[PDB]
Amino acid sequence: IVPTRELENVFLGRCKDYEITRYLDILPRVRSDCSALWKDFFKAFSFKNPCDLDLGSYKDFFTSAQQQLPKNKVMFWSGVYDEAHDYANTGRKYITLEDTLPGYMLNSLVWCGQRANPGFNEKVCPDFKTCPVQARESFWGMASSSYAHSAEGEVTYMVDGSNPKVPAYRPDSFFGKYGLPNLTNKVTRVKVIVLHRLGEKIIEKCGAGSLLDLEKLVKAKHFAFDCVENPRAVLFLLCSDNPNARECRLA
Amino acid sequence: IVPTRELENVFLGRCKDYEITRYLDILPRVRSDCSALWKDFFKAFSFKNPCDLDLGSYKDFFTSAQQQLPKNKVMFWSGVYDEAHDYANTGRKYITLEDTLPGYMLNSLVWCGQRANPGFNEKVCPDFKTCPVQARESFWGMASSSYAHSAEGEVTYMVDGSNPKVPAYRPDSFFGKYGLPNLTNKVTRVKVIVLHRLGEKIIEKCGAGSLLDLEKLVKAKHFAFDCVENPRAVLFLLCSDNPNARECRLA
Ligand SMILES: NC(=O)c1ccc[n+]([C@@H]2O[C@H](COP(=O)([O-])OP(=O)(O)OC[C@H]3O[C@@H](n4cnc5c(N)ncnc54)[C@H](O)[C@@H]3O)[C@@H](O)[C@H]2O)c1
Repeated sequence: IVPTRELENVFLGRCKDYEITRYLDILPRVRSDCSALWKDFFKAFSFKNPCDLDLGSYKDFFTSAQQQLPKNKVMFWSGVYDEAHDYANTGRKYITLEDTLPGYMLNSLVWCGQRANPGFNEKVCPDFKTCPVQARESFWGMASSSYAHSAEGEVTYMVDGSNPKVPAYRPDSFFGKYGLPNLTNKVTRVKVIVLHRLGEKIIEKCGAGSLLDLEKLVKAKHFAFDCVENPRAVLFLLCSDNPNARECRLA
Repeated sequence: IVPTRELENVFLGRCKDYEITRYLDILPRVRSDCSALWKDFFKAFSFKNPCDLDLGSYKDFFTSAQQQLPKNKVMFWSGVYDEAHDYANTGRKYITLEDTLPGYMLNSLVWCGQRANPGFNEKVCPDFKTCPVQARESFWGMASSSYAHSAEGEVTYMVDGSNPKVPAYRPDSFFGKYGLPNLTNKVTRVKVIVLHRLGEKIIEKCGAGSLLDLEKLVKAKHFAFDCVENPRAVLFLLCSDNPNARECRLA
């Protein structure tokens, strides 16, 4: 894959933008300045082969970068990037990882280490399905752990209930592996929202299949659990993009 | 009013973020680099009293910053910021001024010139109600004109149809003064979307009142014209935030 151009300039430009202007009434500022944060991010992978990473690599960066998160507002998602972010509505209804400082700075970017100066590969990065599991998941897995550990009160999890190749919930997704196990006693409830894509076969249902496995897990942690398929608020967002869909007919 | 801190760093940070990562398949890049744009911008207002700006002050800045705009996707909005940006969908369905480079860079920011070094005031700015209209409007007014001038094909205009105190179309709004007067013959049609807020009394309707004045003005510019109230796709977006409103009942 093609690495992000001007990585340091982009990281630093997003960081300063976020610091001064973004999520001011939703998330707290971090103590560390943008240059300290860059130093922690870069040392996680620089001057190393591109797959020489593990879950501990970005430890200092995520420590510096972590924010206290709004109680009852944390959301996770798997398989539903646009619908989850459209619904969270840039922190107004829920926070996603990608609205927090480390998530916002690195969202959509591509980078990797190399041993030779300048310590990072400006030409090519591995498909990363290519590196071993602990390396491929080093950055977003630590991102997910740290974010989960900071969640408080009700947490929401949006999943795709219409994908015949990928269960709504799986033990090895970033949420499965780094989210749920890292929810603490500050969390009171996991609220699942199952998306049923308009015009598509329903594959997964609350109370059955992988959602029942998730339910059992949630309860084993002593959180409450609820699950809803296409709640009206989410259904109308879907309809907005597909207003003639059968599901959208009004009275 | 307190000005944005670290204005230069914010502007440049936003400009680098946008250049490398934002609207990449939706809007073109600008030839000027971020440093050159900052110089143009700073030059427009600095070492002048804030009440001495006019519609020419940022002319050179907008000249450098102006992107060619995708045919048929240009949208104007009045009194409906959140609804218009949610519907426009960060450039995917429509472009707004706030998705373009200069609008993105200065959106929400607050700044002012001053006569002493360093030529701008980093700590306090005058409420703009104290200055002449042409100075209050010098930046966003030139922004809207430049943006209007670049529009081609069908343009869309989203208006509030449910304010008893503020007509859907006013000659003295930004669209009235800087948007419509500045549409060229590359524009073929103005399409009006009238927003009726859920649970509010309907004030304005297509073909009547200020909307008929606007219809007549558009036609006298030889643009085609159409007008809709709460088109399904827009209504569904409203409904997502108020699913239990009467207007949102499903079949
Ligand atoms: N913003 C990001 O780039 C990003 C990346 C990973 C994880 N996360 C966080 O963790 C959760 C999403 O991750 P998840 O695994 O639960 O859901 P998911 O399966 O939707 O994965 C999210 C990202 O990981 C990649 N991915 C997913 N399946 C893949 C596959 N089998 N092969 C190769 N790449 C694949 C995709 O690029 C996708 O953008 C969210 O809460 C999110 O905040 C975010």
